[PDB]
This record gives sequence, structure tokens and C-alpha cells, in this order.
Amino acid sequence: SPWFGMDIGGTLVKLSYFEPIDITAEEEQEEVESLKSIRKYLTSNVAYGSTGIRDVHLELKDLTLFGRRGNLHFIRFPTQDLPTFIQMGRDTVLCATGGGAYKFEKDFRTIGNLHLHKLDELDCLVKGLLYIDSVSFNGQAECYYFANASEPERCQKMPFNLDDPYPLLVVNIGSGVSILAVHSKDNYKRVTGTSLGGGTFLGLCSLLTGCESFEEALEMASKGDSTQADKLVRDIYGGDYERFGLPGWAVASSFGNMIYKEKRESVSKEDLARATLVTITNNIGSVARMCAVNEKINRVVFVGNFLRVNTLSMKLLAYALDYWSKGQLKALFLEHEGYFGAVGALLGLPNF
Amino acid sequence: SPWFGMDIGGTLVKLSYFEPIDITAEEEQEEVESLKSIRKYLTSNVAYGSTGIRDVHLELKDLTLFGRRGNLHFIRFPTQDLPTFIQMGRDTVLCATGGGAYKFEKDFRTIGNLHLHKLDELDCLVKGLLYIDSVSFNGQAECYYFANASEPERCQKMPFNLDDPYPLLVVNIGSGVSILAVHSKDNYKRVTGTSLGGGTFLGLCSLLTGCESFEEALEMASKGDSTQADKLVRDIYGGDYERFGLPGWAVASSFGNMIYKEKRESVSKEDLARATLVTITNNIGSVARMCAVNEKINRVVFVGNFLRVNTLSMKLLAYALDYWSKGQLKALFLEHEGYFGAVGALLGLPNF
Ligand SMILES: Nc1ncnc2c1ncn2[C@@H]1O[C@H](COP(=O)(O)OP(=O)(O)NP(=O)(O)O)[C@@H](O)[C@H]1O
Ligand SMILES: Nc1ncnc2c1ncn2[C@@H]1O[C@H](COP(=O)(O)OP(=O)(O)NP(=O)(O)O)[C@@H](O)[C@H]1O
Ligand SMILES: CC(=O)Nc1ccc(CC(=O)N2CCN(c3ccc(Cl)nn3)CC2)cc1
Ligand SMILES: CC(=O)Nc1ccc(CC(=O)N2CCN(c3ccc(Cl)nn3)CC2)cc1
Ligand SMILES: [Mg+2]
Ligand SMILES: [Mg+2]
Repeated sequence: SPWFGMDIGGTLVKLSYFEPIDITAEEEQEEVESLKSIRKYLTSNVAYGSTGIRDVHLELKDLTLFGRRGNLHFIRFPTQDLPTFIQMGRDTVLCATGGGAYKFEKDFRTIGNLHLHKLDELDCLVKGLLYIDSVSFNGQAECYYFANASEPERCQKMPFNLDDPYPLLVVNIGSGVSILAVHSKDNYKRVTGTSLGGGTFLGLCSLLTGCESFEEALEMASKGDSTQADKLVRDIYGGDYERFGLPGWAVASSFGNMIYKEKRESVSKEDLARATLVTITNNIGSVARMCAVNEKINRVVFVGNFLRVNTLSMKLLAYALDYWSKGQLKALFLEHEGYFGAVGALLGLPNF
Repeated sequence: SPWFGMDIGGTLVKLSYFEPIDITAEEEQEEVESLKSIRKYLTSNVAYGSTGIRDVHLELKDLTLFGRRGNLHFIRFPTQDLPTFIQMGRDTVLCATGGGAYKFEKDFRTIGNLHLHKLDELDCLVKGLLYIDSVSFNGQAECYYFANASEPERCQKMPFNLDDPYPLLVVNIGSGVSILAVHSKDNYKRVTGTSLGGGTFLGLCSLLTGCESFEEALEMASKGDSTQADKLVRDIYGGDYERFGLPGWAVASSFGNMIYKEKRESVSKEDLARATLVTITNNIGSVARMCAVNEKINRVVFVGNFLRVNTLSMKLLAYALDYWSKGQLKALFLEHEGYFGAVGALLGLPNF
């Protein structure tokens, strides 16, 4: 049985795969071809079919797990393509989490004798986050922040120590947003959530610009000016409003300049992409800040795949949390941000 | 000098006008034609030019104000048309609030000898809200709620007593959203705000559907199904997720089903209008709930013109605040919700 951990989300399936590297002579002989073909197929390819991808840069090398040494691999593909994944399987114990572990339970059971063990999303994310930080990212920090996020000539990624990680506010940006308060290794709760998440960015961006992928949406946003679509404080007051500490550059109304027909006719797709990204990211930051104040937690870590190859949103979150909290809150990021549920699922394997 | 109160917002100008009804014989003789022509023009018309409207149903009759009896009138027009308003004036003491009192200060001063007194938006809104509730709406309650908002066969508008209105959370939904905590008649603060407000609804709706007015956007939304665009909890799990108390009907990702090209090709403009309305309204409710919990305030009153002729959003707010707060928070509404800043400005007249 290959060791796999699976997180079946609304948008992406994330898979963690432990590749043993201490295979003895006797162990190699006493393994079936189907297993050897799986291990070679996964380790000799970085693209699987048309839509599967191995994130090679995230691999943890020479990890000791369950008394064996091996490499931990991180693989993703669209949930829309799970039927292809299951069909390839039909031609073992699977620990699975995410909503799809429930939605697709019956489909996994079409693989003969497969034991499906559905694991709680919250337990998986927390256990996987604590585990990866504890083993380190091949000796480097798993957690980082943007130092001096207020000044762009100084703003720089820097490591952050989570050896005592409690308490922690975890903001999981997937299709929607879930916000978790973690008080200890066995004391954590879902605080609330918001439906304005990564699927809102991608869905609205696709409607507004015709982009066909997440990466294209980000590329458009990198070229745009959100202020062509948004109504700013200075658009309403003529400048700053210091009475309530609002700088003139703050957004007063997202897409608010689009009530004017002449402005809708002049706005570019790139402007609209950037306004969508800014709108969603600022709302996530603000909800995170309000939850952190209510939970009395000053460390806010962001996870999920909305922030994958998305430095714009990461820097916007770092700047916004620091600015609007007057320096009381710190935005934290993790290298394996999309995969903690899949790792936590894999870590449940000894229980079965 | 006619008695006027003006709130110049990012989208609409709101005007409160006190029409004296106790004019004596000597007072009528000793009034200039320009004044008599203004009073007759305002009281004999309900539409002013192409874009001005008198909200006749809101008129307060036989009010005693500043030692005189009169009628209080409520008038609105688009801020885009303020140049026409000022040009009509060029062919007195004006108490004005809103961002436009600052932005357009120099324009008002093109009216010879006009004294412009800019008044704080927060002071104006609070004073005007407390004043209107205190004088009543022609003997009826100014404040109401939706009783039994969970069951549609029973959900009904009912009066709410604000004789002791403190503490109160005021959610001002204009172009953006401002959230105020009111602890006493002289102790109140702006808690925070969100840029996802009425201008976001109108601007995004116009981009997505081509609607040309707020009223058309609402009419489209009344015919639509937001679930064609939104990804629900049941879309991700296959049903409810009781582990975190999430019903299957809850929105997990606003516009989240629009990441699929075939769904973007089948969605109607009415569906998109309704999803925009639901997205913006739920986000406002959630931010209001989080602020109410942090401020330890259980009465949340919604004002602004986003809710004008918008019963869908009002009922959604009433249902959502009650449901997600497990009955700890009550959504409150006010008949004069768009005009409290203009009234509060008028009430500043004795200070000048
Ligand atoms: N290759 C990609 N395809 C689609 N979306 C992507 C991709 N890369 C990054 N994203 C973004 O990542 C978000 C999904 O993040 P992810 O954490 O994998 O969520 P999910 O688990 O699949 N959904 P959920 O059920 O809400 O937990 C999408 O909404 C996009 O904004
Ligand atoms: N006739 C209308 N024209 C435009 N918008 C309308 C109209 N009626 C209702 N609305 C809605 O009301 C919102 C404006 O509300 P309002 O409270 O008057 O804000 P504002 O004061 O002009 N803006 P702000 O500067 O943010 O305080 C718009 O964003 C629309 O969603
Ligand atoms: C995998 C998964 O489950 N994803 C998920 C599921 C749900 C959500 C949204 C959420 O958590 N919601 C909905 C909005 N809410 C409101 C709304 C109006 C008010 Cl007045 N108050 N709260 C709070 C509760 C986010 C992501
Ligand atoms: C007439 C008027 O002034 N309208 C107005 C002005 C401003 C706003 C928005 C607002 O108040 N903002 C901006 C978002 N904010 C964030 C953002 C990211 C984080 Cl991390 N935290 N907070 C909080 C402060 C709303 C309406
Ligand atoms: Mg997920
Ligand atoms: Mg206003």
C-alpha cells in the first residue's frame, strides 16, 4: 500500500505521497509490479495527464515518517478531473478529507476492496500545519512574513519562528474562506467564514475579463490599475478624511466608479482583474483583522491556494494587516499553504 | 433664508427642507419673490428637472422646529447633477455634510454671500437619527424589524421602540459601508467600514448585466436565482456540514460556479444580478455581526440608500442576522434611512 493523503476540495484535489527511499533488497523483490509502476510513474513525471502537476519545489527530502525514511511529494489536479483519477485507479487504505471525501465517497468505493476513511478537515489542516512546521522545509523555515511591509523599497520575505505556535488564527482561502482559532494542539475551532474567496476572484474575473485560468487572471491583474474601477476616499472627499483616519487612497467603494457608463466604457480588462483581486483580498484581510481582535490573537497565518504564485495578494495582505491594525497584527505565510489538509490526512494512517 | 440641510454623498445628494406653515399676514408680505418662488417650486412639484425627486411619503407634517411649525420635506438627486443645482442657485446659510461638503466647498461659494458650514458626517447622522425617532413618523414608529424572519409565511414588518436607543450599532450602507457604535448622545465612534457596499452592487451589476439604473438592477435580481452563480455548501459536501453547523444552502463561494465555462454560458443576467445582491448583502450582514460581537451591542440598525425600495436585501439581512447569531442580534430598519445626515445638518442651523 502506497502512503497517500488526499484533500478533495471544491476546486482542487491535493495529494501528499510518501516515497520510501530505504527499500531493501528483499523489500524490492516482494513488491507487486502495480506498486512499482505507480512509484515510477509518480517519481519520473512532473505532469500527470493533461491537468495533474507535481510541485517539485515543495518536496521534503529524507523525511522520517512512520519509522521509514522517504521523500514527501505534493501533487494537485482539478476536482473536475477526479473521475479520470478514479478510472486510472480502477485499472488499500485512503485517508481523505475535504468536502469531496463525503461527496465522492461512493465513487472511491468503486475501486474494489478500497477502504475510505473520511477525516475531519479541521483536524487535518491543524495537524498537517503543525507537522510541516515542526520538521522544517528541508532545514529552512516553513513560515515567513514580509518585513517592513509598509515601505516597498524595504519590503522583503523573512523567516518566522512558530516553535510555540499558540494561539494562532488560520485563514484558509480556498473556494470560500474559513477562519480557525487554534489555542492548542487539541483545542481549536472554526470561528466563522466568508463566501468571498478564491472562487469569487476566479469566477468574477472570468465573467468580467474572459480569462481562462487562474494564472491568466493574475497576469491580467498585474498589468491593471484597480483605481480605474474603484471609488476611493479622495474621490468622495477630494482628499484624505483624517477625522476617521482614512487616507485618500483607501477604497471607499469597490467597483464604485463602474456606476458611470462612460467609465465602464473606458476600463480595461486588466483594470477589472486587478480591482477584483484587490476587492477580494482587502475583504479577506478585514475579516481576518476583525476575527483576530475578537479572538485576542495577534498572529494571523494565511493558507489555501488562492495565494499560490500570487505575490500581489500576499503583499497586499501583509501591508493591509499591518497598516489597519496599527502594527498590532502580523500576516504570516507558509510555503506548503495549499497542502496541509492532505498532509494531515496522511498522518491519520496509523489509526487504521 | 429657507431652512435646508444637505448631505452630499458620493452617489446621491440628500436635502431636508423645512416648509413653514404658520406664515402670518405680515410675514408673507415681507418676503422676497425669490423666496416665495422657491417655496412654491419645491412644494408644487414632486420631480425637479430630470433627476430630482421629492419623497412625498416621508414628509413629516406639522413639526415644531426652531420655534416654528412646518412640514419637513425629503428630496434627493444624483451628485453628478450638483452643477445643475448650483447653477440654478446662481440665478443664506447652508449647513452641509458628507464628503461632498468638502469636495465641492469652492463650488458652493460661487453663490454670492453664501455661508457654507461643513458639519461632521458622524455627528449629523447620529443627531438626525435620534431626532426623527424622537418626533415619530407622523405618530407611527420610525423604527421597525421583521418579526419571525426565519419563517416566510409569518415574516412581517413590525414596529420597534427606540426610546432608550443606547447602545446601538449603526450600519450606513452608501457607496461603501461605515459602521458606527453609538453609546450615548455624545459618545459614538466609527468602528470600521467595508468597501463592498451599494456602489459595488450597482457597479458590478451594471458590468455583469448592462442594467442602467438601481431600480432596474433590483428588478433583475427579483427574477434571478443566485444559486446558478454561487457555489453552495451542498455543492462541495453533497449536503449539509453539521460538524461546523453549516446548512447545505449556505453560500460557500460567491460566484464560485462561474469558474466553469459551461456555467458562465448558461447563467442569465437576472441570476447574476441576484448573486451580486446576495453577495453584497451577506457580506454586510457578516461584517455587522462581527462588529456587534466585538462592541457588545445587540441592536444593529441599517441606514443608507442601498436599502431604498430594496425589500430583498432587508429581508435577507433580517433572516441572516437572526440565523447566524442564533437569535442574539436583531436587524433594525428606519423609514427615513437615507436622510439622517441631511436632517442632522439642518439641526446644526442654530449654531450659526
Ligand atoms: N490551478 C488552479 N486552478 C484553479 N484555481 C486555482 C489554481 N491555482 C490557484 N487557484 C486558486 O486557489 C483557489 C482554490 O484553493 P484551494 O485551497 O485548493 O481550495 P479548495 O480546497 O479546492 N476549495 P474548498 O472546498 O473551499 O476548501 C481557487 O479558488 C483559485 O483562486
Ligand atoms: N436613485 C438611485 N441612484 C443611485 N443609487 C441608488 C439610488 N437609489 C438607491 N441607490 C443605492 O443607494 C446607494 C447610495 O446610498 P447613499 O446612502 O445615498 O450613499 P452616498 O451617501 O451617496 N455615498 P457615501 O459617500 O458613501 O456616503 C447606491 O450605491 C445604490 O446602491
Ligand atoms: C469547505 C467549506 O466548508 N467552505 C466554506 C463554507 C462556508 C463559508 C461561508 C461561511 O462560513 N458562512 C456564510 C456567511 N456567514 C454569514 C452571513 C451573514 C451573516 Cl449576518 N452572518 N454570517 C457566516 C457563515 C465559507 C467557506
Ligand atoms: C463616506 C466614506 O468615508 N465611506 C467609506 C470610506 C471607507 C470605507 C472602507 C473602510 O472603512 N476601510 C477600508 C477597508 N479596511 C481594511 C482593509 C484591510 C484590512 Cl486588513 N483591514 N481593514 C478598513 C477601513 C468605507 C466607506
Ligand atoms: Mg480546501
Ligand atoms: Mg452617505
